[PDB]
Amino acid sequence: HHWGYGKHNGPEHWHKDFPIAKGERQSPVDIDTHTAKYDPSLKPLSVSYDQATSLRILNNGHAFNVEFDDSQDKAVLKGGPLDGTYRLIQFHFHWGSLDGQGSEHTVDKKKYAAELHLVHWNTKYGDFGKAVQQPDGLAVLGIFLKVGSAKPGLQKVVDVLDSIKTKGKSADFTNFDPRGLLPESLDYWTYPGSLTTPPLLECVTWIVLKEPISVSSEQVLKFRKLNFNGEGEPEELMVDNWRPAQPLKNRQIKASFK
Ligand SMILES: NS(=O)(=O)NCc1csc2ccccc12
Ligand SMILES: [Zn+2]
Repeated sequence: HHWGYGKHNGPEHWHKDFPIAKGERQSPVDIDTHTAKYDPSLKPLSVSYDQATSLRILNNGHAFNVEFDDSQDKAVLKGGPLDGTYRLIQFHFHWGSLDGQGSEHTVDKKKYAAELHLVHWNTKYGDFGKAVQQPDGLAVLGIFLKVGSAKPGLQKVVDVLDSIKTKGKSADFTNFDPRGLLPESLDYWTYPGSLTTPPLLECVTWIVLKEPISVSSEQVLKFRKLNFNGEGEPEELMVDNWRPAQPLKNRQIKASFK
């Protein structure tokens, strides 16, 4: 009986095994655009994914992860609210059963069809495991997805999902360039938060881009063909794998733009 997104093991149940679920800096949160304040101390955001090396894609029973080789200083995120260099380790998405829902963060309560999370760990900590024991160990770049025109840079991901339909399946996935998933603008909101899935560790500096990327209905429909279950088990479509907005508590969301 482990965590998931169903009625009996979903978000409202996680606190039992992970008490920090009711913590002081949980994610995601609703981004009240009028309450967010422009911050002049933020440095320009720098996303350097030119040397990124993807290795494989995996269905972990919650979402699918595109993992990268982070043994060297390649794909890195720095600047903005970040001090130092954060290295890309993997990315995944959260999506809904319908286009009207799916994202984790919301903007003035508006839910997008999906949300992309590019996960990075602070290199000052040596590795991902050590980073998640720190208050500033991680940086997650979140990007909203809306349904409209297709996103060319996403098709390669969409086309390999058939090979990892069920929990536990993985497939080689080299030479994928994550630059093809970024919107034109890097304007963003930032705040201190947590991982949105158990263990819900509060080690994240969130950077959520204001501009969403457009993906086609056909592309997101394929996300919804994935399974939460493993091979040979009853089919439970992988949809609505998002956690709802959590209490902002003692936090301020800062904007990189005016
Ligand atoms: N949705 S999320 O990125 O906030 N958390 C998802 C996640 C990324 S790396 C990692 C490692 C262990 C458990 C969960 C996770
Ligand atoms: Zn996520």
